[PDB]
Amino acid sequence: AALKDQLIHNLLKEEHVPQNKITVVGVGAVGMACAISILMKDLADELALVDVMEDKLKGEMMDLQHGSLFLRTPKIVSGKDYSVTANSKLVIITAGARQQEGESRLNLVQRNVNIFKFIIPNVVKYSPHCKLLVVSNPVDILTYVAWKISGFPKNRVIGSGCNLDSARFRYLMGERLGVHALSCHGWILGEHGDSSVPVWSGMNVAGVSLKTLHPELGTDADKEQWKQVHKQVVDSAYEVIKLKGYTSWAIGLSVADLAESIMKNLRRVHPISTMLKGLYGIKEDVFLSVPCVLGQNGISDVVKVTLTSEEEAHLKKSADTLWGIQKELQF
Amino acid sequence: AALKDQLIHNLLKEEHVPQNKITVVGVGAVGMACAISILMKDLADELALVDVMEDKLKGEMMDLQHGSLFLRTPKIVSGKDYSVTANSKLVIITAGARQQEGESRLNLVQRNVNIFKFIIPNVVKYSPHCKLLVVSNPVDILTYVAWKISGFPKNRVIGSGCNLDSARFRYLMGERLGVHALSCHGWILGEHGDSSVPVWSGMNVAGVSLKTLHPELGTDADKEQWKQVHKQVVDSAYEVIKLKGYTSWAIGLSVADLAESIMKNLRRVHPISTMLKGLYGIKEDVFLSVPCVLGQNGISDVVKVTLTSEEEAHLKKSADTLWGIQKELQF
Amino acid sequence: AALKDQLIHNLLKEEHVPQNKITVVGVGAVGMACAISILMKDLADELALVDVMEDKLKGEMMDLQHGSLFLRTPKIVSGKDYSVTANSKLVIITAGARQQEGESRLNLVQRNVNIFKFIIPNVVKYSPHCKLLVVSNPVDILTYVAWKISGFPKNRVIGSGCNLDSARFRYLMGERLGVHALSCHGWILGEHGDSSVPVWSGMNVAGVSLKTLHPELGTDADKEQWKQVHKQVVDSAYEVIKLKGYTSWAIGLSVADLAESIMKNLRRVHPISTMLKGLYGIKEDVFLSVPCVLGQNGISDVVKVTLTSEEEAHLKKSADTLWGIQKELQF
Amino acid sequence: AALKDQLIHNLLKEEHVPQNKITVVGVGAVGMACAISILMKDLADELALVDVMEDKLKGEMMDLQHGSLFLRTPKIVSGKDYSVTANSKLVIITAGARQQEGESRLNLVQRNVNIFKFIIPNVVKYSPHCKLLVVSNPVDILTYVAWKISGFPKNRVIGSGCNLDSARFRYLMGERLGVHALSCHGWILGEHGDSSVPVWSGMNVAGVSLKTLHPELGTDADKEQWKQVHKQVVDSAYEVIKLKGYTSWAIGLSVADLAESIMKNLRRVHPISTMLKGLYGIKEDVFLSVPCVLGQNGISDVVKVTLTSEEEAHLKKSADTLWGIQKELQF
Repeated sequence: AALKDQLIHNLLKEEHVPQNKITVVGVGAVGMACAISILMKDLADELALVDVMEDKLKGEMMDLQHGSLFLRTPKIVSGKDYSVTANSKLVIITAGARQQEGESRLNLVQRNVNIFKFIIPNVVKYSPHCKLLVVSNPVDILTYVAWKISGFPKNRVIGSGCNLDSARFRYLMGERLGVHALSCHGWILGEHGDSSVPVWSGMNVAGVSLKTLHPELGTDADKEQWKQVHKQVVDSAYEVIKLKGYTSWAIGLSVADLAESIMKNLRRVHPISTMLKGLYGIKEDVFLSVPCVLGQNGISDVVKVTLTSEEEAHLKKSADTLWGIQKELQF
Repeated sequence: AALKDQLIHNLLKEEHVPQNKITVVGVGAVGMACAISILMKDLADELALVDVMEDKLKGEMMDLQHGSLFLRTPKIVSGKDYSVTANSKLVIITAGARQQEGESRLNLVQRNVNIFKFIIPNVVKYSPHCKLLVVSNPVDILTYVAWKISGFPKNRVIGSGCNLDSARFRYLMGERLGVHALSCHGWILGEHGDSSVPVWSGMNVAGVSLKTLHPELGTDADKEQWKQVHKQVVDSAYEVIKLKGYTSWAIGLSVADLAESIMKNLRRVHPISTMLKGLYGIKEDVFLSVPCVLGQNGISDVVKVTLTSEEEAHLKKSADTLWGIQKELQF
Repeated sequence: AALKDQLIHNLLKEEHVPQNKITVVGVGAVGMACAISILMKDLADELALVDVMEDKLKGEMMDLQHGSLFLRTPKIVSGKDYSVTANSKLVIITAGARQQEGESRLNLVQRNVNIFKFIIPNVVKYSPHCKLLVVSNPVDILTYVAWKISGFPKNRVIGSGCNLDSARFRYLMGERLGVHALSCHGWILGEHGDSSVPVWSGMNVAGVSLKTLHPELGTDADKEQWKQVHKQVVDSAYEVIKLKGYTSWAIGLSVADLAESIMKNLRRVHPISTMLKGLYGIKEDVFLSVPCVLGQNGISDVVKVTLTSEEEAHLKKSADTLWGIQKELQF
Repeated sequence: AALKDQLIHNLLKEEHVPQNKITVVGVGAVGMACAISILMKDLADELALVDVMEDKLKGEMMDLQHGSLFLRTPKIVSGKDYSVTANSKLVIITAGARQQEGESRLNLVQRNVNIFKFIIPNVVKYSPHCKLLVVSNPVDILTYVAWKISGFPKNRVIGSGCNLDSARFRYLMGERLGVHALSCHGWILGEHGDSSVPVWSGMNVAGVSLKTLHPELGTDADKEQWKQVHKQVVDSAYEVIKLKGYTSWAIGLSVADLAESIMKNLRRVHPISTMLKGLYGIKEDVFLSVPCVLGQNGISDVVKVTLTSEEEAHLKKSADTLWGIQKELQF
């Protein structure tokens, strides 16, 4: 009688346990940009979305599903119940608290802790073996928060950190020199924000050190003002937010690049945030960006970058500031 | 010497004539979804954005530019002046008023006609040889308006039409039958809107006609309610608008599918908006969706679908409705 | 004080188990076209090659490895010992004996059976959960042979069957009609070779049945001679071998498309060879091509195409011939 | 009442000039690896193949065409007559007699010059505005020969040079250090062959100079013997040929990466051979590999690498050797 049975003879029943699943938590502009970038790079065989507002969540799921003909990811699901996230290889956290006028730094972080106390145990319950990738800001502190609540080993808790900062730096270098960002090399490390560290000694094109060629590179009194290129990077989100209200596209592409290294076990090096105690002279439980080898087991190795005394002092001062906030948090 | 001159020896003075340029008009949610999809499919060597609000326009340009490292489109430009659009191969028009929750796309015509009076002459002035792809609603009427204003031959003026309607239909078919939309075949023709026509005789999997297998298909007297699948297609935009306020992702992917056929000269068949005088008993200059062969010179051929008496009458009345609106337009 | 230890601090020891591994058995021209096509479509995180000629095998492995910079498959391995194939999701069999001057079909099949008696138990020992895709000719008999030796359930033993035949048919359709093969639809079923069945009733563009428009379609006295298009398909490998010595590129692309459906769980429909007992009027353990739903567990469903008396009789005639040979084989 | 005319209504007569056409000259194993890699990267809207053997040419064309369903390059053509190559943007030269140990290098130059005296003028007749990419060996001499015969400006005549050599080097670096070749950086410059120059000062991971970390790098007294990695690179082609008879896959992927930079105007930096008179201390009309900015107008800029006195002297000795051969050629 039924059309499906007249057309199709079934040979095998339903044991659907996903094999290459990714979850995005939060369907704000950042989360949806991560989602569309992951879908157009064929990184997952199932995509799950979760957030607390049911109507926008279902509408975003339906909008993506209606494009299925043009994609190669056959299952897209969503819900406020974290059961929809079960058996994920990778869970990307973009949700957080909305900022309030006149609230202190410590109060903002604690409000995000209170949200993570609900999100993280739910994630761990349904995907006990996943990798966690935290994007929510302030990212170095909130990556620590996810690590603390989850109980996961440090190799499986990753912060997006300075990955986009470095991409922006390479684009701006490329604009100045007349070359693609792919062929400009340079690293921004440390705390994601106003105190990140541009490692001038490593900037190069085709292996030619820009500092040896132009020795005053990175000093304020440089007639070409290369120090203001780093200031442009730290101010980039501020300028884009003032023009269009928020940033989305670039972080979505940077996050999908990280997901590609994880899902395909590439062991590429990225400037991302990892638990740094015992390395680079740090003695507290803080997360900072260094060049990390990224693959299917998360962060397996760290590159030991040679830093000047000025550069080391910036990192150590960031570690002190982060721990000062973290030791006052209520878990 | 400058650092650039110490590092790089220039051998050639170049003139910037782009060879595969695409312009998106409008940086609303639809326009930006078209932009990110075209960028992630490597369809252009230069992308230009144009709209009337300068701050929002510059912010979106900067956000995309910040993702350059992850892309293979080396030049992204923008501006309110249409000189930034010069020498485009393809110009995609997405600006205009969008439907409220439960509003007919036909209720937008007077507002969007007035906007097209400014846009189309500016586009034609700076890219006299481009193809025009209209996405703004009502898309069938606005493609006619663009054709009249531009003076272009009809093969170069295309509406996105029912490409998305048919993609939605194939997705819903696949969900009912347990197969990917790629392997479900079926066509929605006519108005992109409430009077679209589902061609039941062409619906098939692996060449097996579903109507011959299940003769009740498409009638009210069908226990399985397949006629309601077309109603789901007609209601799709309304349901997503009710949940998130607008639609974006699916139309962006549908538009990128059309741009791929044009830029790569594929000569694939799509259900898109074209001038159908002389067809199905129509003697006025109305545009609506039929299956069209799409390539680098636009629409070169149309497939002549066999319709039932009921299907053809439904096309003819919808064409009369569109003409009733068109003949009263002032531009 | 090794350079690797000065540069990199190890944080994690790892016993690496790959998650999306593919093996190609046989590094002849067919096997290597499959390998390059799979590598350029980013379907696997590890590729293994196996063959009996040690030097040629190592040379092909090294040549592919030296392109790693341009790929996203981080590990390529090879060896005569099947331990290099352990934990594969998908194993593709292209090895076998070539047809001899003055030899029966029972004796050519037996020479290939003896090859499969060594290969298949080795594959099963190291990848007990894999799907098997047999490409070696005669493909329908050798897929039966692989199934019998492996002990696998029928859903995990797949023959490439008529998949390329149908792609060639769609290309030739497109050449005659002036449209891309993507927009021409048609199915070749049954036994891969001179006795395959072109299903004239399912051929269409945009859902328009060519048979209804052109009732002579599929008859000998057809002024347009469409039956000769099927004859061109069955002769194609023959014509290419006479021109260049062998065929490879098209089959490599066809096999990678099947691998994509499996690895991404797409549930697309393909005309491939499956154990057909109990369906289409067949009563014995034979494999023939029908439209099959293909995903991460292999063939889960079969489409039941409505066939004419003549069409059904062709399939029954093929099953009788195949079973007659199979019962004479020495396992 | 032909089927095509009942099915399709023509609206536009054919006048077709392709917009992104590529020609490959030579359908040996190298030429065909370039062809399949270019096809699987969607770089062209038309691909032409040309060579002197008509049967093999037609067989390779047919094999590729039969895979059209799986590709997005809609037109593939071939012939011995160079009219089939008309209006190419990029023409890739792979034909010639192959380098063989024991066969005089000076005699091979003479044999391949005469082949180019036939090929180059035929290419330029039909594509007067193309870029030339020379892959045939000896590559630095034959790029000069193509430049003299065509009369093209030097930016439009490019040799594949040391591009693959450097890719091989990065793979071998990655195997030693435990990271992907993408994250290992290093440059092989100069004359392609036994006298190429590995630039130890530019080798780095994440901007960390290996030479500063390990000052004996590249010296005979290096306990890890990294000089033997450069020897591995120069010997790689010969070792692969000894194992499987020829080399093809890696060069195909390397050539397709250069083709991507040209067709998409990327302005990425590659170590490829360019006319370097006036730079690096060279005064004669010679081509050697240096880091070159590559885009839609060929090579527009050159990076000036800081070299040691010994490295600088090696490049001069290579230039003297090349001009000694070139000074006796007649065009």
